[PDB]
Amino acid sequence: LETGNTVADISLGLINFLYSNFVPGGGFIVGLLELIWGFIGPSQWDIFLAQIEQLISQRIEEFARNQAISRLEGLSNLYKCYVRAFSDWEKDPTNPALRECMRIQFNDMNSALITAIPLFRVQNYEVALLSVYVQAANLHLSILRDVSVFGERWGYDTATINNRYSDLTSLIHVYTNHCVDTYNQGLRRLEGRFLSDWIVYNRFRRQLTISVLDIVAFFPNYDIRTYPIQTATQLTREVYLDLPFINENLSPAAVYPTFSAAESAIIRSPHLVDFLNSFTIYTDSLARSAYWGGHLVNSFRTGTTTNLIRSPLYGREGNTERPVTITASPSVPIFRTLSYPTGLDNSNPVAGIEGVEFQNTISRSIYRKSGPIDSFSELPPQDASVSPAIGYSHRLCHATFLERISGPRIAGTVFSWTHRSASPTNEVSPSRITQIPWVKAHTLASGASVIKGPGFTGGDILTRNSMGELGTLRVTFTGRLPQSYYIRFRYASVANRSGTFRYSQPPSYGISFPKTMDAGEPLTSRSFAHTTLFTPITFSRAQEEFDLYIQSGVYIDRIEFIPVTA
Repeated sequence: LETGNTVADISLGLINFLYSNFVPGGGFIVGLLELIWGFIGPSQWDIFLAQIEQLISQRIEEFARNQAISRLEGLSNLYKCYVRAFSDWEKDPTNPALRECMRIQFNDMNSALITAIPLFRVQNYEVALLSVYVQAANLHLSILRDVSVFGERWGYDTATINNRYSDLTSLIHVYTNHCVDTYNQGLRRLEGRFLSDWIVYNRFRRQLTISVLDIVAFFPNYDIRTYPIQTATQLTREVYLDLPFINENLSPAAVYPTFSAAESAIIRSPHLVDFLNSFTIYTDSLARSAYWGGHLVNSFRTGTTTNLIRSPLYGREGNTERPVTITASPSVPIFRTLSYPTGLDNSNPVAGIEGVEFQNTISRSIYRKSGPIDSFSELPPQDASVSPAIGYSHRLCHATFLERISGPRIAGTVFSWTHRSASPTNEVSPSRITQIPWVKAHTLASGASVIKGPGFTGGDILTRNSMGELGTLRVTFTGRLPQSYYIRFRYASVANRSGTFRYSQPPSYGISFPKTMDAGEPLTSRSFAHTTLFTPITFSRAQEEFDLYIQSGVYIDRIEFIPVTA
């Protein structure tokens, strides 16, 4: 019985927790132990390394490799002691002896992490180590936040607490930049000329978006000065499954599409987040082999279910069987596909999909027949202790199509998914600092473009080549009205720039974007900063519509709502 991606399983369980429980205290301290550091043994760390080693065709040098694994086992034992010292100290916090135990454990944990981290980026093996690096970096930022919140009650003096907060602040950027830089270099190494190369490249991007980049996106939340109450990051990136090939050694290379052809056909260029409303699937055939030969997609954007965007036609509109319609909705998403690729018979003349079962949270719909290629394998549910309809991690977003009519015939349907944290409603609650990426807007103003994100924000970003509007973003305030919030923007800027913030009522507000970078340098962790509107706004309608006008040279990542009280 096939196992599925155990690293994806562990990662998405961790992501679920980071989204739902990112708030200081023993619950978070025990959560990391229960989900990672008291759960993963050397057996499983081996798989972490090997999953990347197989993708890049490079085994970590053996001494460095066993050094990493035993170092991770060392951190597990230390973190067990740390959690134990915290549970103890929590019950009798004034006890000077318990306070000394925690100060000892923290000092031990921090030192072990300071020395272990470089062993997770050993020269020439940084990519293969990257998913264990991100786990150690995460643990490090978490205990540095721990001391920033509790260190005084543990008995640390003011200077060392300030020193650790300065460490947290610098290392958010250092760890972020290392993960993104290493990820980009791993991707570059997998660029090649042919479709066979694209398959590996596309798998790498999926597997490391989930096991590394998705965790990096939460790193800024560990800054308690910036996020003094609970906050949740939305992962808005699209992740893609595989082309419907069984044998992925596509030979000879000359008879198959190029790398650029596949990338350009399969990966949607940057856009506002959308959600599946329906597929219309057209069945075609070659002699007696029937397959998914083309389709339309109908999508809606966040908060606005009634304005559907119809895709251009993918593939051909065959008539071998009547068109089939597959539907989803905001609260009835499709969370699982079971695909039957034609290549399950080595003799079929088309590379494509003979059938798919779609499972939604209520019922099922089958295009032609069910198959064994299971979305749960690469995108497992974020909670396995509960039914799949309750515990899924991703919702079916879109489907693209690599078409080759001549040569070996290709009907390359590929499914794309959005993570559960990117809800189809931008909800703002007075008990959270709410983060809303601007790609969750529902209109894109003319002259505004969605551009590819750097890698650490969790999704794509907005900019303009000349001053003007981004587009309207819809919000629903939950709970008893009225509510008052400070507005804050995460942005990057090549110069001192400004903008204007509007909602559907007449008071508008100027926003400033002090320079964060130089024109022409790449976006890196420190290129993004926060800017705050210090006049709070009070809202009294549940549904609200926001606009942002910006000058050029500004990149917008997200808007944030900081409750004035509660």
